[PDB]
Amino acid sequence: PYRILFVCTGNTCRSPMAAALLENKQLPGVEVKSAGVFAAEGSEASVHAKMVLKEKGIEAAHRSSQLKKEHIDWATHVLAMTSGHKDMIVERFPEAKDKTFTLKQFVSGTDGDIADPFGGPIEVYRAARDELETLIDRLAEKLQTEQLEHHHHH
Amino acid sequence: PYRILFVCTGNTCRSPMAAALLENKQLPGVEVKSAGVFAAEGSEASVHAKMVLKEKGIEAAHRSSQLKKEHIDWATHVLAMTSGHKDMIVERFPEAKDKTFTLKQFVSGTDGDIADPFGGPIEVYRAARDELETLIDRLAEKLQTEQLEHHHHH
Repeated sequence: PYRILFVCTGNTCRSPMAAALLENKQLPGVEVKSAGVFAAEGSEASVHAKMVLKEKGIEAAHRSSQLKKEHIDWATHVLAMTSGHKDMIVERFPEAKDKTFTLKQFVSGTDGDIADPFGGPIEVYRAARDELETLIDRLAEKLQTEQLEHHHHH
Repeated sequence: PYRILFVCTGNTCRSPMAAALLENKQLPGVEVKSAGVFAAEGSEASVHAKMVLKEKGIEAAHRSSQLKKEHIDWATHVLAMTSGHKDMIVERFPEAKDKTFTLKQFVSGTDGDIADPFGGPIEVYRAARDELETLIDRLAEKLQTEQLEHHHHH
C-alpha cells in the first residue's frame, strides 16, 4: 500500500498539481496527499494551476495544508518538488530520511528540480504541468510494476 | 516600543544568536524574540551556537519556536537572517511585507546574508556571531537614536 506525499512550499501550485495528476489515475493501492513546508491552511490551488489542470479534465477541489509530523508518519514516500525541499524536510524530520526523495530522482534515478511556476503566466504553469504529468506517468508505471511483481495470495 | 523578531529556518543557530546578542544589551523599550520558518518546538540552540555565545559571556535560555501568524502580528520588525528567509516570510505572510527586512538591509541599506554554518565547524558559527555582533550594535544605535530623537516630556 503506497501513501504518496507530494511537497512544495506553499502547497498551492506544484504539489497540488502533482497530487491531482496522480490521483486522477485512480491507481489501486495508492493514496495521495500534498502539503507545503511553509503553507497556510485551507487555501485554494492557484488559479493558473486550476486552469491547466482543467485542460486535462481535472477539477480537484484542493485545500492547502502545512506539512506536519502526521503527514510524515502517514507517507510511505515523500516526494519533494526540488532538492531544496528534500533537504528542508530531512533536516526538519530526520526520521523521514529513508523515504524522502525528489520526484525526479525517485522516478528517473537522476537528480533534478521541478521549476516553480508561481507568479508566472499560464504557459509557465502548463510547462510545469507537462513535466509533472510525464513524471507521474513514470511514477504510476513504477508503482504498478512493483505491485504486480510482488502479488501473491488469492 | 520595539518588538524585534529574528528569523531563520530551524531557529537553533543564527536567529537564536541574533536574539541572544540583542537581548544581552538590555535596551530599554526593546523586546526580542526569534522563530524559525520550519522549526521544531522546544529545541535548544545548537552546541556551537551556545559555545560561541559563551565566548562573549552569554549563556541564555533558548527554546526553538515555529514561526506563526502570532509572531508576525507581535513584531514591529521582522529581521530575517537571509534574503531567502525574507522572501519566504513575505510570500507566506504578505501582510508582513512592510516590516520584514534582512537584518543587513535594515541597518546598512545594502543587502547580505548572515554566514550559514550548515551545522558545520565552530569557526563558521564564530564568523556568523561576529557578523551579527556588528549588525546588532548598529541596530542598537539605530533604535536608541530614534527613541532619543522622539522622546518628549517627563
